[PDB]
Amino acid sequence: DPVFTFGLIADVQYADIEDGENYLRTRRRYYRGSADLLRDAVLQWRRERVQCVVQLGDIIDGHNRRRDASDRALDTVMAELDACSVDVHHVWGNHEFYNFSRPSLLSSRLNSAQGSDLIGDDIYAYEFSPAPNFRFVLLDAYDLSVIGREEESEKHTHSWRILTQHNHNLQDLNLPPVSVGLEQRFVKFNGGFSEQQLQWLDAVLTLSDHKQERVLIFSHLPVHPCAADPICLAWNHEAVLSVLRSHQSVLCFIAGHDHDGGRCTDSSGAQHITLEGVIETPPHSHAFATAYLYEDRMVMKGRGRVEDLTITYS
Ligand SMILES: [Zn+2]
Ligand SMILES: [Zn+2]
Ligand SMILES: [Zn+2]
Ligand SMILES: [Zn+2]
Repeated sequence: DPVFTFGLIADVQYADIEDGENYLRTRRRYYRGSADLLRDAVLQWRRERVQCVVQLGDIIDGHNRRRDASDRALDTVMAELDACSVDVHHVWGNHEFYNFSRPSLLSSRLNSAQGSDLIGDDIYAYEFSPAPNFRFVLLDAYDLSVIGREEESEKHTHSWRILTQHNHNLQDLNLPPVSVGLEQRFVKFNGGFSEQQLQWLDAVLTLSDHKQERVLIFSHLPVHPCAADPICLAWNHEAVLSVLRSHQSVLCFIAGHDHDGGRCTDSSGAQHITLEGVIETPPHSHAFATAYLYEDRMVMKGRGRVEDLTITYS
């Protein structure tokens, strides 16, 4: 009998445009079909009587900005999610920032923050307890970024210095500085977590340790190299791992961004899960899950491209 049950989905990236491809032309992007997959996920979550949904970001594509349709695209996906009739928690990813400024995002339906939060500090991160002995933490992986901060701000300048110290492709910072190894991550479509944000995460986890809570952490960007392609990792992913490895309360770290997905268990026992992306899923397939938190284990039931997973608690 589960303590708590929630839906999970990543990288819907809806747009009312014809199918496209990724840069390397190795994956197709099913922009319109994403809304059909989202509608079906919602139907399934309704049957399951889920208590909330967490969506891992890139809910609408940056192409919407280029066709001046950002608001109508967001309306479309919000209408599908509203049909579920439960709280939806929204992680902000790179495509959110391509479409909207932070003040716009804060005033929008994508602000699910309303535990503790960092909104007053201009960081979109928050934590709450959905059920006894469990805690959810949503992180802002574009806290340090050039795409999610205002030109001339302290944080944008800091982020630009970090990015361009590692990536000399000033003419197109979406191109990685190398083709092999972890330095690929230093691209404009990624970001990192500020010292302020990490100090807060570390504090949340210390308190969770002492309360014997199990903590689930959600981020648009993955942080463990075993769980995602290096080009998809947070800029300071190792700083995050160092925090997680310090705390037995960490149950799992769940991310989107790498549409291929990935998963692994850290040497600490913490599970990293990178959800397969809806946008690169064809209509004959699927990509979403429902997670069940029991007193002794978490079971994730995946559909289509997402495989099931069970985490037995330490
Ligand atoms: Zn994406
Ligand atoms: Zn820094
Ligand atoms: Zn550096
Ligand atoms: Zn992304």
